[PDB]
Amino acid sequence: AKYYNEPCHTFNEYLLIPGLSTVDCIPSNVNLSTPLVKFQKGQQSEINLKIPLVSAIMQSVSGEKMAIALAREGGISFIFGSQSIESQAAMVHAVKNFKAHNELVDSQKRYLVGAGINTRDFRERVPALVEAGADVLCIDSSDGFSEWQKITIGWIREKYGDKVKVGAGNIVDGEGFRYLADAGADFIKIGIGGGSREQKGIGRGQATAVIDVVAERNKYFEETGIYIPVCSDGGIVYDYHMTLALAMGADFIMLGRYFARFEESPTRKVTINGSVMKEYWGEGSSRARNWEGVDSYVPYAGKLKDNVEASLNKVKSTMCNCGALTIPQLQSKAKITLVSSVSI
Amino acid sequence: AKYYNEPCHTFNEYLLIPGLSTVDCIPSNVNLSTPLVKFQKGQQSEINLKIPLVSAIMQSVSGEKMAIALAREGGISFIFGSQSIESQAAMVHAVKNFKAHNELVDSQKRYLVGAGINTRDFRERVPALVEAGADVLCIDSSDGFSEWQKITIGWIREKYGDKVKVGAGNIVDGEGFRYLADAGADFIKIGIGGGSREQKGIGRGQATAVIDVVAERNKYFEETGIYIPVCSDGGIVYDYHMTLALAMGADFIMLGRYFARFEESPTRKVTINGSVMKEYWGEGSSRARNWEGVDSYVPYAGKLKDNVEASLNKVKSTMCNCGALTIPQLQSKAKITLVSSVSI
Amino acid sequence: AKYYNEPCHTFNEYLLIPGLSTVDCIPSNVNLSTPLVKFQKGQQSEINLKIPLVSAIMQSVSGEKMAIALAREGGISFIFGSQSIESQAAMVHAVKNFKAHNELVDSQKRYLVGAGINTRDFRERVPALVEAGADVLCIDSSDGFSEWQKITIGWIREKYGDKVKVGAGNIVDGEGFRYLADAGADFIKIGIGGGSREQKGIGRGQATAVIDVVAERNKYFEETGIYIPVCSDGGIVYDYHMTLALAMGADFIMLGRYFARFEESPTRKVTINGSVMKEYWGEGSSRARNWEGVDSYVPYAGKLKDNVEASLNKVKSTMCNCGALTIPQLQSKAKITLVSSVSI
Amino acid sequence: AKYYNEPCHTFNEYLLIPGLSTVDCIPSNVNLSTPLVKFQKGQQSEINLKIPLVSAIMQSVSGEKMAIALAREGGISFIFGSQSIESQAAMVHAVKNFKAHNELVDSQKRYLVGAGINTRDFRERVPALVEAGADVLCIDSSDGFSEWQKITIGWIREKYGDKVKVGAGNIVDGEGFRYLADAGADFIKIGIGGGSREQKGIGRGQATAVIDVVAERNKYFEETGIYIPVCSDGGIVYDYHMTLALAMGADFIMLGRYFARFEESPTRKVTINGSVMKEYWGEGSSRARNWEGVDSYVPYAGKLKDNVEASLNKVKSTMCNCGALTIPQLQSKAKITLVSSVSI
Ligand SMILES: NC(=O)c1ccc[n+]([C@@H]2O[C@H](COP(=O)([O-])OP(=O)(O)OC[C@@H]3O[C@H](n4cnc5c(N)ncnc54)[C@H](O)[C@@H]3O)[C@@H](O)[C@H]2O)c1
Ligand SMILES: NC(=O)c1ccc[n+]([C@@H]2O[C@H](COP(=O)([O-])OP(=O)(O)OC[C@@H]3O[C@H](n4cnc5c(N)ncnc54)[C@H](O)[C@@H]3O)[C@@H](O)[C@H]2O)c1
Ligand SMILES: NC(=O)c1ccc[n+]([C@@H]2O[C@H](COP(=O)([O-])OP(=O)(O)OC[C@@H]3O[C@H](n4cnc5c(N)ncnc54)[C@H](O)[C@@H]3O)[C@@H](O)[C@H]2O)c1
Ligand SMILES: NC(=O)c1ccc[n+]([C@@H]2O[C@H](COP(=O)([O-])OP(=O)(O)OC[C@@H]3O[C@H](n4cnc5c(N)ncnc54)[C@H](O)[C@@H]3O)[C@@H](O)[C@H]2O)c1
Ligand SMILES: O=c1[nH]c(=O)c2[nH+]cn([C@@H]3O[C@H](COP(=O)(O)O)[C@@H](O)[C@H]3O)c2[nH]1
Ligand SMILES: O=c1[nH]c(=O)c2[nH+]cn([C@@H]3O[C@H](COP(=O)(O)O)[C@@H](O)[C@H]3O)c2[nH]1
Ligand SMILES: O=c1[nH]c(=O)c2[nH+]cn([C@@H]3O[C@H](COP(=O)(O)O)[C@@H](O)[C@H]3O)c2[nH]1
Ligand SMILES: O=c1[nH]c(=O)c2[nH+]cn([C@@H]3O[C@H](COP(=O)(O)O)[C@@H](O)[C@H]3O)c2[nH]1
Ligand SMILES: [K+]
Ligand SMILES: [K+]
Ligand SMILES: [K+]
Ligand SMILES: [K+]
Repeated sequence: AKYYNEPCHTFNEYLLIPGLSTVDCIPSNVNLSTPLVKFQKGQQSEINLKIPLVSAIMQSVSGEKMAIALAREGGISFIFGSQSIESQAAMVHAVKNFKAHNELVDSQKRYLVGAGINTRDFRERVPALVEAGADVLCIDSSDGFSEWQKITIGWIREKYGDKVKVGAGNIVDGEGFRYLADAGADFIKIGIGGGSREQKGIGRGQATAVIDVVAERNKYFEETGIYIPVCSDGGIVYDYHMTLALAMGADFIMLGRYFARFEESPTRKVTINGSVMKEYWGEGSSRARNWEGVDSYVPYAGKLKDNVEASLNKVKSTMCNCGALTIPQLQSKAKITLVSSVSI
Repeated sequence: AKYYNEPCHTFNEYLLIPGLSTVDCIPSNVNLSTPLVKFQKGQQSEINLKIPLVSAIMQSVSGEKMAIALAREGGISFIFGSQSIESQAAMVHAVKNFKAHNELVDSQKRYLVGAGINTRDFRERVPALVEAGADVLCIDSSDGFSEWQKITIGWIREKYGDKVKVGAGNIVDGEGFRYLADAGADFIKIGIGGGSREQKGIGRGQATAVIDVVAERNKYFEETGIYIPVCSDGGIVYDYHMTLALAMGADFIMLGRYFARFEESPTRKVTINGSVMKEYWGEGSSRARNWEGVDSYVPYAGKLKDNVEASLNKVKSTMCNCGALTIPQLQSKAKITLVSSVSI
Repeated sequence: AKYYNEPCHTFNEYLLIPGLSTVDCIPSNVNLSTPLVKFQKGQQSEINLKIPLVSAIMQSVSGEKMAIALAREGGISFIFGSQSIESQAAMVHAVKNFKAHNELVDSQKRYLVGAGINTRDFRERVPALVEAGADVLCIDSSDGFSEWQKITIGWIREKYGDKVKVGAGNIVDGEGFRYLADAGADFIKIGIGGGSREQKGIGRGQATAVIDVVAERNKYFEETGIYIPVCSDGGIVYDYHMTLALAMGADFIMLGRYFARFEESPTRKVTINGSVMKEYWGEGSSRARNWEGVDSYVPYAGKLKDNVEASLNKVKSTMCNCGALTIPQLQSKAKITLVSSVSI
Repeated sequence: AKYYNEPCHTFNEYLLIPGLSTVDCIPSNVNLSTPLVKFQKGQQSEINLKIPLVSAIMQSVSGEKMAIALAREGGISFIFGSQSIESQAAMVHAVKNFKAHNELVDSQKRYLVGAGINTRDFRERVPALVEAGADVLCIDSSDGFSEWQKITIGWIREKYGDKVKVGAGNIVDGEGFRYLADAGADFIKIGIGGGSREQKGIGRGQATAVIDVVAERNKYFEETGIYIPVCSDGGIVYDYHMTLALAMGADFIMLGRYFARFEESPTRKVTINGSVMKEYWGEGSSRARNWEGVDSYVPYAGKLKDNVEASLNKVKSTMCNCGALTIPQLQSKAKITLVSSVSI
């Protein structure tokens, strides 16, 4: 077997050491724009998020209202694919035709929206999603280091060329990244065993996963001239974990629990002895996938807007402490230290 | 004294990083066959388990019903030797004559069964066990790095040559493995201070023990052409620990607590305030060895079959995530990372 | 991004290994004097504390009574600047005119006192503080690696030259130290995420911060001939942490919680079911800064004098165990070992 | 300051890996004899304990009955010196004249006994102790790396030459050992911050302390031909810690809590709601030193004999697992591994 020189680590094991903060770095001047899909050196991504946050491909988080609410703030949602092709396409269509400063929209001023797909019924689901107006797709899987994903991306390329964007994942190392990059993925999702590994035994600390995949992505860019955006998926407990994920190289972040707490999540608001909660279950739980996970409750946080703006104001503030006015500048200037077990 | 460069680790400190999963790796195509006794390069083992699980040499787990139930699933039990020679031989005989797709049987279609022996009364116990039809024997001891075991194996060779198979142990390092290999053991058992060390002070994290013994076993194979199967004994808390043990090099796994929970274990089923439990005590407890351990209760799990098949389906699934269709392929392709203290 | 070879550590992870204790090292012969402001090689600091303790720039700790009580023992307080320029100046004036063996005083026998300033209204606050008689100033900020601080120090130099002393901070690495040193700081404060980091994600274990800044300060001294005193600010839970901070290179220590417990702190004494407590809130809490922190209670300790003398007697005693009669000798002879996670 | 490459560790962080156990290593054949005082290469120590255990120099453990009871088993007690010279001498005399297979006695068949002394009134205490018949003395101090101890040993040599044996300590590193060795100590005691460091901040994990001091002691032996026995003092929680301490190089072990639990300890037996306890307080507690420590209760264990024999049977058993029939052989053959934080 193959072993590693160092153990893997989670976001909770890191802290950022401040860099020079210039008089021009104030939160309001921080640009949180970020590329969503791959492009060649020298060019810009065809799709850029206004904020580096995307909602998880889950029944309990990415519904119509979520997609609309997040797009309004500059991010994008990936309508869950764990439902009929007709239902998902309908949700996508509803978001695209809803309108009939930081909002994420297309050339027709319609909100952007994503849609998750699986490596099984894509020959029928994809066309339906494209026709419905889906701006981007993403293969939804825990272990994306699979030939099934290569086959799915290949089919999409054969039928649509590079006109249909498709993210792939999840992977946690350079080999997995490399495989999906060569297969043609527009963006690669990072993360196995991090979300809200102690059942199947597969996974890797999210921080180590991001750091290693990013190094491979950069190596890949230097070899091919192709920059593939990567997504840190899961493992984000606190707002500062967002800044860490971005500083370590992730272009954007996918979150489930974070968004499930909002009024716009498609789950029922339930009051548990004085506390308003919201339902939240994984796609691997028996409660789903029947149209690897648990079924629980998250504290109600109110509307997405206020929470997202508060979280991002914190990120912007921290970025200025690190002397960065943009995500790429943060990824370049960030000083990241591991913290001792005892300190935690 | 002799010290080591790194501290030892337990199974709980590791995770598997996925490898390429091909379209042909589906759980139903995973072969869990594994060698039980030593053979030379180029040949096959005279005895191959259908599944890599064997029940512990304990009064509270390996009785007749257990031996039969496990053999039916492809594994083998080692009837405890902590009883009279006549009683143990009778149990062995009963299993061999019980019948008067994955079942483990001999050329006469009789279920395979093992029997534990000690380094004291073997001159009388062994012949009785051989006559009773025992398919394989195993010296039952915590510290197998002993001249007493060399003497026992030597006596068996002198009287039966290589016609009677005998496992030895336990050891936790290359030196101990080497000593039992040269003594003639057919398979070497790994593990001291792991089962369900804080009393005598001897032992080693199971993971480190397996990894180090396996490296020595491989070195030994390259030097002599003799492949000696090794058994990871104890320290398995969760199903994924099985996959880890196998990925690290163990050919098969010995378990006590895991099997004690089943209806077929020879212990009394007791109800403790709404919970059906089963008795489970170590061979080192005063409750035994009078014909180093504790006496407790384990939650009732039902019949062996359903539990074993569920556990192995998980192992098979994980093996496919690692791109392996067989145990040897898993041992070759597995990517194993240590996890930080804080992550746990 | 930039990463580090080792994780950071806190004071709790260290212990001092005794050195040779000579017959002349008795507690009463230990000199705790220490430089407060920078000087060139070969000279003495214009301001030397009698004891290496200074009270934090906080509303809940450094008021008039505190400043007087601490100065009487040989230390100095930094009257909080989170109040009107007129109020702070009045407090400073009151301390300077209060008197109208180890007391810290000026040539006119008046108690020494410090005052915190911010990088915003200093053009008006500073002159008022100088006129009021403030002996030293200190820019109060969490992230002192800022151009705003360079600008503030520069303004002070342009108007007062080196006649007005001003400390700066906080920083946690060599780069931050270097930046404030070149900007002209008279002393640099160390510490971010240590006080009584899990919200913004910035910081560093106090021990690592002190050790690294001190090495840079020493390197800086060798290159320029300028010795800049450094202050370990926050992260001191137990008395022995003081000895550690000093042994690691800090010239003096800034504390908040420690002094807030005293009768002389400006907070209300409140009895909570049999226990007399005192209020203590951070400057980052909403409870302040409205003229990043929590609002709590600390156990009443009585008058500053008895507590400070008890704490320092312990430090002196430990210094003798290390064979040191002075802080510089301690910094030179101290043997400091990290302790394992498990030992704690 | 001086730092170290690795953090220090405690006994709880180690385990012994078995070595070859020969047919001749049975517990009853294990020799636990060990040297108490220094000798030159090629010779034997003038005083050899029958068992490697000595009771602590404490008011709550080493009284007359303890000294007699331990000597009967082969060990020796050090009558506490924290009492009047007349009282201590009387206790020593009482043990020497008490009798007016493994017992530790002199040429006149009288039980051996030790006595603690301080670096203050030794000019009067020592002569009284020698006249009373004390077989060995030991300077009782937490930080023995002191000129006061050198002065005390020097005075003893000047007046008695090498006819009066005196142990010194405590130290935790090679430098401290070296200093007391050159000063003339007959045996050096190891241990600061281990007994039943979080107050003064000085100390070192007991295991690291023993390992480092032993390496220096061996280096010293090779340079001078003088073998100085070392004593692991404190930090022993479980019986197996004894085996570890000996395996790491300690010739003998000093214990307080362990012996305080016995009927023969000089403390009052008190019943606390169904549990018979015994008082146990440190020499640094206010409860003493008035003729750094806590005052507590330890569970009653009964008479010393049965407990000591049970503890040593375990040590002997473990020694055989390591292939050792004697302590020196154990120190030579022991395989000691550090254990991960998580494993504990
Ligand atoms: N990130 C994690 O750690 C994690 C863990 C568990 C579950 N999940 C989530 O649960 C949901 C399902 O994930 P998943 O990976 O278990 O589902 P998946 O569809 O990606 O799983 C594919 C695996 O390959 C098999 N297979 C056999 N033939 C196949 C074919 N023709 N095409 C594709 N696969 C074939 C099975 O489908 C098996 O599920 C997702 O939302 C995923 O994110 C995530
Ligand atoms: N794996 C562990 O960590 C662990 C720990 C404690 C107990 N156990 C279990 O307890 C049971 C007993 O194990 P054990 O090792 O204590 O028993 P064992 O029979 O292997 O022990 C042999 C040891 O050598 C001695 N000895 C002296 N003469 C001997 C002779 N002629 N032949 C053999 N030994 C001689 C004693 O028997 C002593 O018990 C086993 O089932 C074992 O698995 C396991
Ligand atoms: N040490 C720590 O870890 C920590 C953490 C949080 C808060 N605090 C305390 O809270 C109090 C406030 O600290 P702070 O650093 O948040 O306040 P600060 O005044 O030092 O913060 C300056 C930051 O730059 C911005 N800025 C924009 N224009 C500016 C200008 N012209 N001049 C200066 N800054 C400008 C904002 O003021 C922003 O607060 C202090 O007492 C500080 O010690 C300490
Ligand atoms: N091992 C530990 O970690 C630890 C910690 C605290 C206390 N203790 C115990 O408490 C008891 C007292 O230990 P201690 O070291 O505090 O006492 P000690 O007598 O060894 O201490 C000597 C120190 O030097 C000073 N000194 C000044 N003049 C002196 C002189 N002329 N001679 C000697 N010392 C002079 C003081 O006495 C001061 O106590 C002992 O039993 C000791 O084992 C042990
Ligand atoms: O172990 C898992 N069991 C599940 O049932 C499950 N469902 C989703 N996911 C994955 O978790 C991400 C969301 O994580 P957070 O809630 O931590 O943001 C998601 O974006 C997915 O990557 C699962 N992981
Ligand atoms: O410390 C011990 N004290 C005992 O009394 C004892 N009895 C058995 N064994 C050993 O433990 C293995 C079973 O472990 P699990 O329950 O963890 O599967 C078994 O297979 C044995 O190796 C003991 N170990
Ligand atoms: O995280 C923080 N939030 C706050 O609100 C805050 N207020 C003060 N400080 C800083 O803490 C130091 C005092 O710490 P102690 O109480 O630990 O001595 C002080 O000297 C400051 O450096 C803060 N840090
Ligand atoms: O920190 C301490 N405060 C005290 O008051 C104290 N009194 C004794 N000792 C030392 O501890 C040893 C006994 O330890 P155990 O109870 O762990 O065997 C003893 O042998 C001494 O080395 C003290 N250490
Ligand atoms: K900064
Ligand atoms: K895979
Ligand atoms: K000393
Ligand atoms: K052995």
